[PDB]
Amino acid sequence: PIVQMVHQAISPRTLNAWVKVVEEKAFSPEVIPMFSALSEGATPQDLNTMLNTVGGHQAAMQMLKETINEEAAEWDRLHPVHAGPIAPGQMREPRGSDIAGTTSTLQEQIGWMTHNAPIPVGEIYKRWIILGLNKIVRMYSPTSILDIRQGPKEPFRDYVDRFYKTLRAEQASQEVKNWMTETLLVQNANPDCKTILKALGPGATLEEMMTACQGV
Amino acid sequence: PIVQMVHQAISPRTLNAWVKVVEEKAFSPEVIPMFSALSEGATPQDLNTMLNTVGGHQAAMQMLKETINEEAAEWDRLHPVHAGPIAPGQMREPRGSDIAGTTSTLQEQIGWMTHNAPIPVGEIYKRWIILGLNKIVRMYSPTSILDIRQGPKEPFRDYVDRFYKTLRAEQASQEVKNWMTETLLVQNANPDCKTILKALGPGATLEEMMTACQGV
Amino acid sequence: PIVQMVHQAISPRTLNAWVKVVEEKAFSPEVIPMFSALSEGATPQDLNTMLNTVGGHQAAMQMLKETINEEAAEWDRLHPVHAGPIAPGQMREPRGSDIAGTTSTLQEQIGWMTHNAPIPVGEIYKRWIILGLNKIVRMYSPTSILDIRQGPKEPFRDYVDRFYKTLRAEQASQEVKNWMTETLLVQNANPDCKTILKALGPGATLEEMMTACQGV
Amino acid sequence: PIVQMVHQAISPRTLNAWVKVVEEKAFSPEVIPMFSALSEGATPQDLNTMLNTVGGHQAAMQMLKETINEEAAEWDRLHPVHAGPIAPGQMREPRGSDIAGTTSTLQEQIGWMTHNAPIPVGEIYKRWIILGLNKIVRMYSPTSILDIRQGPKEPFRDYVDRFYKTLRAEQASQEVKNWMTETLLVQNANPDCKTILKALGPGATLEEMMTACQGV
Amino acid sequence: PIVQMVHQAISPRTLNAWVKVVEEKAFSPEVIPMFSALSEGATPQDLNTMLNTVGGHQAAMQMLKETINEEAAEWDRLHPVHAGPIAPGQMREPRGSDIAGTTSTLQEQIGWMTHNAPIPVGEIYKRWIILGLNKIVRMYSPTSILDIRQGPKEPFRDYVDRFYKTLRAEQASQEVKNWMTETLLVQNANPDCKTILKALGPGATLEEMMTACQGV
Amino acid sequence: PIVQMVHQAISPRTLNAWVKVVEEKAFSPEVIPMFSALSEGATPQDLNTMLNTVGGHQAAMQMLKETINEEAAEWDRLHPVHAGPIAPGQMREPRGSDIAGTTSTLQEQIGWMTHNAPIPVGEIYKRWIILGLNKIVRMYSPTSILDIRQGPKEPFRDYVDRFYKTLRAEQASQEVKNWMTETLLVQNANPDCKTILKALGPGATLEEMMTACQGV
Ligand SMILES: [Cl-]
Ligand SMILES: [Cl-]
Ligand SMILES: [Cl-]
Ligand SMILES: [Cl-]
Ligand SMILES: [Cl-]
Ligand SMILES: [Cl-]
Ligand SMILES: [Cl-]
Ligand SMILES: [Cl-]
Ligand SMILES: [Cl-]
Ligand SMILES: [Cl-]
Ligand SMILES: [Cl-]
Ligand SMILES: [Cl-]
Ligand SMILES: [Cl-]
Ligand SMILES: [Cl-]
Ligand SMILES: [Cl-]
Ligand SMILES: [Cl-]
Ligand SMILES: [Cl-]
Ligand SMILES: [Cl-]
Ligand SMILES: [Cl-]
Ligand SMILES: [Cl-]
Ligand SMILES: [Cl-]
Ligand SMILES: [Cl-]
Ligand SMILES: [Cl-]
Ligand SMILES: [Cl-]
Ligand SMILES: [Cl-]
Ligand SMILES: [Cl-]
Ligand SMILES: [Cl-]
Ligand SMILES: [Cl-]
Ligand SMILES: [Cl-]
Ligand SMILES: [Cl-]
Repeated sequence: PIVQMVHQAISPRTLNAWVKVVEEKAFSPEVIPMFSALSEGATPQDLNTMLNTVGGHQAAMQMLKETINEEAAEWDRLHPVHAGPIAPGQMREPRGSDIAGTTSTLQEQIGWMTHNAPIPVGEIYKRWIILGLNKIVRMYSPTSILDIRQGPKEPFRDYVDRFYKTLRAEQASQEVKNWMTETLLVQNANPDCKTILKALGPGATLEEMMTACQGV
Repeated sequence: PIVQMVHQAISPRTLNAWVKVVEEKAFSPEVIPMFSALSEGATPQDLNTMLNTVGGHQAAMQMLKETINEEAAEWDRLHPVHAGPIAPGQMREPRGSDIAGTTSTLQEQIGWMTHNAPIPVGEIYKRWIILGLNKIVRMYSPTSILDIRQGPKEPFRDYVDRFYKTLRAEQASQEVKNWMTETLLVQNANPDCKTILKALGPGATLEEMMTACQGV
Repeated sequence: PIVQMVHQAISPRTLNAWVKVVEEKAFSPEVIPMFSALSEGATPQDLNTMLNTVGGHQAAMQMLKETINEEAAEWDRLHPVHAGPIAPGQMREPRGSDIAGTTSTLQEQIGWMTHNAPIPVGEIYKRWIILGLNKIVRMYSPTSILDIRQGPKEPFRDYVDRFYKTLRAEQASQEVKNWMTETLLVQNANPDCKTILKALGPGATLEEMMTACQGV
Repeated sequence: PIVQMVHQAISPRTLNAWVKVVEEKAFSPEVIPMFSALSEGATPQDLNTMLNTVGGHQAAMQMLKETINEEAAEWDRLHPVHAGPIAPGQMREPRGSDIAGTTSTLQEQIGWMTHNAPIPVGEIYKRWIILGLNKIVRMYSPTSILDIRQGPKEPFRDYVDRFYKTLRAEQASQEVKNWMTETLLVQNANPDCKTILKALGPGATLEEMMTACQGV
Repeated sequence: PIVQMVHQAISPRTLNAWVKVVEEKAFSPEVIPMFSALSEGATPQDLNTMLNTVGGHQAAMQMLKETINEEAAEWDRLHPVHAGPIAPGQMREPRGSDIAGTTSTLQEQIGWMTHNAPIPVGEIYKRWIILGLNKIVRMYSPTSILDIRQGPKEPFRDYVDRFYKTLRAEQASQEVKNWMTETLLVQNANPDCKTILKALGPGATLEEMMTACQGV
Repeated sequence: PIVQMVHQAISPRTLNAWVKVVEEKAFSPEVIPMFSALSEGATPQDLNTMLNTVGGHQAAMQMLKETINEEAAEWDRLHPVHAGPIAPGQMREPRGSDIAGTTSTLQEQIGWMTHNAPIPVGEIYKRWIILGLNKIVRMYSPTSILDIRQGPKEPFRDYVDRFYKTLRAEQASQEVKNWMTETLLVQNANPDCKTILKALGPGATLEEMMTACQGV
């Protein structure tokens, strides 16, 4: 990583933490922020380091490769490189593969990240990676939000737990999520709680809904 | 975090400590100071990092989202943003979502936190988060202070333990807590200890009360 | 903590160490130095942090609260606050609650701790806390020094171990401790060792006493 | 290691991490980036340190020795040393054994790594080491990419996992890997999924192929 | 500790390491260097911290107290304090209790340790502590060097192990140790090895003696 | 240790790592680089610290003492000390015992290690220690290189593993090792592999030999 700005190598505890996260949690949504937390200030070299140390799950890692190549090709199309000798006071403009770390040295990445008018290649590559990771989290989610229904004896709290877990795995736009919250949550409750939630009103908070079905 | 003032990324041990705290202690009151201890000097990005890495408990995390949105709307109402181009020597005034970290970059948060006439967005957001966390601790408390009664064979120490545990989960105003201490504690003791505590006097310390029922 | 003088947040390993100490050792005397060791250079905020993270034992923590309030009231009586506007080059004088961290910000505590003519609020509050902790250690001690008697088959070393353990839990003045050492230790030994220790003389060291009853 | 540029010793956690990696993962491909991650900024002394601390696997370590000697002889052939006394403002040119750390002091390595017009002996030696490590990973791979065939009941995801694992162990040129991906993956699927993948088209992504055989 | 010179608090890992050392190894000789290793650069406050955190073994800790008081009284006798007001540019001369940390603040200890013409109170107190610790190691040693005899089937290596272990616990002067090595080691071997060692000669090394009885 | 140049105490993790290494691996060859890795930049005080903390194995530690005394006497013979008062701008020349840390303070060792025209006493003492450690590794090796023979069903890889393990324990000159490699390895293989290795040619690499007997 680079920290306030000086360069540093990725620590053993960071790398081992990421490896154990992938081992234990597979591709649960909370893996993605963890990743973003273990890669704060990372160069593309550190990100490739974290990705390459994953044993197994090679189908998902290959999908991530293809996503990264898509984003790199899009960056290349939007940022066409100009022909000409690089001036003494300048550094070359990065291609998509340079941002992915495969065609750029560590010194070039540091140069882009520190030089005035900064090109944050680490955060760009990081965004691409998180995009692919979200694709993988969605594809590996074993449930659909439409199938989450409260059991007749299920306490309301557990039903809300499952519901918002699956919803977190859905990863649709926030307006769609608001719609699912305002419709499916009360729609798919069990009769006892469903009646009370209907009696609450269309604009009640989650706190009011959970405290309304607490004794029930 | 930011430390004396320079910026730093949240450490692997900090994040893993928070995750394990949520795993083990659920929503016991002591979780809240622990959180505040693992987030000293945090930017809103670090706080969102700690919140997002929680797997499961998504009902509580959603309630926390709604509380944070309430506090953000209140901040927006009390701090109406002015229309105009931001001057070269200034930074824009933060909205509620900026303080929550969802509409502000890390550089903007650092800018607000370091610039003279400082706006401590991390401590504001931290206060909102602790507010919602207290709501969750209260809602998930399984006992009421009125139901804590000393058993006939229960040593006084254990009764006081349970009593002040539940009282810590009550989270009412301090005057109400003083009233509960001065009334319910002696009122709900077992006959043997209750008589002695009555003989002590209305203004005895907890040390005097516990040493009075020690042999008893 | 503040370290040579710059401010720092309490570390995850420190906090987890304190929590595990309270979990494992309850209120054994060695807990108190450990505490003082894990809080070297602490602001009142760090001390309140360490106290609040304790789950359970809420009777003892409440007793500690009452002791801290006693010491705070005494400080207020001895240091009556003067009425007047605080000058530009000065900081307000701290009340008892300010030293306890409940009515003072972190910046005010740092200000008192660093400014010339220093008011060490952290060490004052720390002294109050250690006072209450000693009260708790004494109240929770399950044995009296007068009941420690050597068994007929008990090796002298174990008897001395128990004796000075209980003595450490007694926490009377040092002259009283010297008296207990000079009287009860030989008085409550078993006949075999008691005779030899009588033959040693009234002014023998603990090394001489233990080596005198080593084979015996 | 050397870090931004000052010198440092290899940490206990780094060394123990490498040792445990070799113990647990043997010579799985993910060992190689891990190595490169635990050796970022290393002098040849640190690299020899990491190699020598490996207990057992001495056949592989000897093969690595022979590879390093090959690369050293090639460097010597391409960089013939000139006869003459080293000038006061200069340092001698490194031989192959100097880069391997066996004939150069730590001070000479630091001198080459820091002096302007830098000779990065640590990264050169590191490249040689990774070359030999790739040889060992290939030789110890127990499967060939041509033998990876999907079972009749095997979910497509697992088949892709095995396939790209073995492919990662193959370590042929990237064009050859592209050919294997475009031919063998669909060629060696089971009939059910093979038909659907044929119906997809010759230019479908891995995401489209896996989502096409998801229910199947 | 104080490190190159600035002051620092004793770390959680250091303290926990010392505690676990006392728990596991009791009073084996290797405890003493470990202590000296965990206390490098320590003020008397850090040393008292390490001593006080020991639970149990209070007989040994009391013996250590008495030894420290002996050394303190000797220091007081050899360094009689002069009567007079301390000058502005000076610090008072330390008594024995000041060196033991019981009558001196942390600031006074730092002052003595850093000021020119330095009084290393931490290393003096450390020497006293190691003296008492050696007394305890000797008293708690369960064997005498004269009783270490090689069994008829005991390999010579194990006999030498036991012998030099007990010898390390003896802690006599080095000339006495040389005598014990030159006499008792060969004297108390079993007949088979004893004859061969007699045939070696009076001035053979331990390597020659062990390789002479290796097959035997 | 001393690090780029300032002095530091040996860390708890370093010391515990060394102790656990000695506990687990006894005197396997890989212990020696580990030692050299845990002692990079060490003063003689740190090295004596690491040696003294070893419990048990006192025969080997005594042999190490005798080796260190041999090297010290040789240094004394080659560097005869001159009689005369040490000048204000100078430090005394070190004897053999000074380099071993037994007759020199930490300040004197730092002085020799930092002063221009440097005497690296830590690396000299370190070389002596590694010499004795190699003696111990050789003496405690339970096998001879001449007895390593491939079993009739033993895969060639395992045979090479054992062979180069024992060879690493032999620690003869590199030319002798080359001879053993070129003769004994093929000489002591089983008939099946031996014939093929004879058919390979006298100058084949270890990679070619192992891949020749891979299927066999
Ligand atoms: Cl790892
Ligand atoms: Cl994995
Ligand atoms: Cl998954
Ligand atoms: Cl890779
Ligand atoms: Cl579900
Ligand atoms: Cl984690
Ligand atoms: Cl959880
Ligand atoms: Cl809960
Ligand atoms: Cl998230
Ligand atoms: Cl209860
Ligand atoms: Cl914790
Ligand atoms: Cl607890
Ligand atoms: Cl207790
Ligand atoms: Cl609290
Ligand atoms: Cl007892
Ligand atoms: Cl290790
Ligand atoms: Cl291994
Ligand atoms: Cl392998
Ligand atoms: Cl080696
Ligand atoms: Cl397979
Ligand atoms: Cl501890
Ligand atoms: Cl203990
Ligand atoms: Cl012992
Ligand atoms: Cl104490
Ligand atoms: Cl023995
Ligand atoms: Cl240790
Ligand atoms: Cl050991
Ligand atoms: Cl061994
Ligand atoms: Cl020693
Ligand atoms: Cl073998």
